[PDB]
Amino acid sequence: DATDITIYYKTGWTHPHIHYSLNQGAWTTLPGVPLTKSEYEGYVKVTIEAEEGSQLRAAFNNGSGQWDNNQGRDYDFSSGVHTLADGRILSGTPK
Ligand SMILES: OC[C@H]1O[C@H](O[C@H]2[C@H](O)[C@@H](O)[C@@H](O[C@H]3[C@H](O)[C@@H](O)[C@@H](O[C@H]4[C@H](O)[C@@H](O)[C@@H](O)O[C@@H]4CO)O[C@@H]3CO)O[C@@H]2CO)[C@H](O)[C@@H](O)[C@@H]1O
Ligand SMILES: OC[C@H]1O[C@H](O[C@H]2[C@H](O)[C@@H](O)[C@@H](O[C@H]3[C@H](O)[C@@H](O)[C@@H](O[C@H]4[C@H](O)[C@@H](O)[C@@H](O)O[C@@H]4CO)O[C@@H]3CO)O[C@@H]2CO)[C@H](O)[C@@H](O)[C@@H]1O
Ligand SMILES: OC[C@H]1O[C@H](O[C@H]2[C@H](O)[C@@H](O)[C@@H](O[C@H]3[C@H](O)[C@@H](O)[C@@H](O)O[C@@H]3CO)O[C@@H]2CO)[C@H](O)[C@@H](O)[C@@H]1O
Repeated sequence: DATDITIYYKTGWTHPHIHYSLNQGAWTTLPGVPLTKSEYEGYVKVTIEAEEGSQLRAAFNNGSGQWDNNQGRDYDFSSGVHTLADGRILSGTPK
């Protein structure tokens, strides 16, 4: 069973960050943790260390105060691998 929370994110932002609360804990210090270039063009990625059965709530930003926050609701990610593209989350890698 999956542990870490791994996220692929479709963006053209050069300095994308993920700001998050893991398992309802503290929010990261703004602007959060950078995502890194992925193996897929147009996607960056990050793996957030977590235990089995974890979930985090997240808002993305461009490292200079522009946001992607799911209509103000934030995005929910669970343990395992998911891809966020254009506001929609699916399991696994870029389609
Ligand atoms: O590469 C082809 C495309 O390149 C350009 O798109 C870029 C944008 O310039 C970037 O700003 C960024 O897009 C941001 C977007 O600016 C931001 O609002 C946000 O959009 C989300 C939205 O929050 C969400 O609720 C849902 O509607 O999906 C949106 C994305 O569709 O997040 C974006 C991602 O960080 O990155 C895109 C490339 O991914 C150019 O403008 C496009 O016309 C061109 O096709
Ligand atoms: O604490 C000792 C440090 O003092 C000096 O750093 C100062 C800067 O000179 C100030 O400008 C400011 O820095 C801001 C910065 O202006 C701002 O752009 C932002 O930078 C972020 C960025 O948004 C984010 O996307 C990511 O890239 O990280 C960047 C760095 O965090 O935020 C800065 C504050 O975090 O304040 C700092 C001190 O806090 C001196 O230059 C440093 O060498 C020294 O360590
Ligand atoms: O809700 C309106 C509120 O928005 C602004 O507050 C933001 C902070 O300025 C910002 O730092 C961030 O706070 C988080 C910290 O970064 C993190 O270290 C930690 O302590 O969790 C914080 C959130 O719980 O986000 C808040 C909320 O957007 C603005 O400054 C406020 O005046 C305003 O009331």
